[PDB]
Amino acid sequence: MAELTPILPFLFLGNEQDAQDLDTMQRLNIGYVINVTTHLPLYHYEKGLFNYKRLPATDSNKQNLRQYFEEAFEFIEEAHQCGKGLLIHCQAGVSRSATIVIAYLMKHTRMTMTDAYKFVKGKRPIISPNLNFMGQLLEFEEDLNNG
Repeated sequence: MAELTPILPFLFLGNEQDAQDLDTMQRLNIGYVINVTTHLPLYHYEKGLFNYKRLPATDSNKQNLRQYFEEAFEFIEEAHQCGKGLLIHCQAGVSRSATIVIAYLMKHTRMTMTDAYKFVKGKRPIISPNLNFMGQLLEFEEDLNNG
């Protein structure tokens, strides 16, 4: 039931239902979609209305998400740089996609992991990245701090 979450004016975090909301996506000037699942379709792909990126990840305790961080940020920045918005989602918008957004905030808005997490959780109370992903965020925080 959770509603689509505006994170930044050009970045929205949501779930599978939001990714199917064509009218809302266009109203929000979204021109890019990141689907963080291996199995969901890229909804509305055949319309050629958006640029898509799939990060084929599972929500398992062994899934490496860090490997997709750079690609996701580049795509968010591409949308950002051309005045467009980006919708990132997974199934529930709870673990996979939430992790990528928190990571983006850590690198591009220089927030500590805790502040980025609280920032996203404050806007989207249902987020709860799994512990494997939390460990990856901590490792990413250390890497950012060490340049």
